[PDB]
Amino acid sequence: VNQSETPVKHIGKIFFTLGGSNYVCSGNSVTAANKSTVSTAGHCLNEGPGAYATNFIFVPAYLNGAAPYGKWTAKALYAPTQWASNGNMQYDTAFAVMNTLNGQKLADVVGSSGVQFNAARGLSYKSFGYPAASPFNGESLKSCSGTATNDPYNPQFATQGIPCNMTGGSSGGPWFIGNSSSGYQNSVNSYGYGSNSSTMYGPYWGTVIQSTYNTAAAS
Repeated sequence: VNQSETPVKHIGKIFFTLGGSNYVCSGNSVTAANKSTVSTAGHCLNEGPGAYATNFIFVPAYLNGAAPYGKWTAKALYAPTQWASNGNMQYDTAFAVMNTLNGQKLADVVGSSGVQFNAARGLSYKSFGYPAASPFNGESLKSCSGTATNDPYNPQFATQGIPCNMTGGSSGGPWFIGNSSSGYQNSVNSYGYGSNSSTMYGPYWGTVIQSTYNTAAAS
């Protein structure tokens, strides 16, 4: 089901510069030893393949321009080799590590979601994001939910899809196992077929993405 959502402390909108151009995405504060880690799509912080983003801003609980917990700047960005070197959609997930803001670590201010890797295929999910393309305008949190199924057409990426109306800008937004934003994150919004596709696909969170998380979370 597609719905409007009140802001969630740990879920945020991303504003970034990549390859010299300005874009938006969505992301999520995830549990990590550094208390500074944000999950998103690889394509939200790296050309895939190519350079990393030159500026990356995370705004937790963004609503209509408001930044109730401030604007957070990335100090480092981590994507798997398969993304950064090959642009492989199978591995379209990455993790940003944020600078402190006013002497505070992100997770201490907004909390964080637990993560899961190497889980079952075909789980049920609720996905969140800040869709920014018609009929949406990027200003507010939205969600989709459903049971994950395989990509019937391009199954070569091991991705999974759920019914969803979220558009460009929702990329990188978290997939939570179950029906709540309080759950474990286990994928991100990655792609759809066309600008207003009725299915959202997210990559399988396996060992490669886990390894990227592990390095980011300590950094």
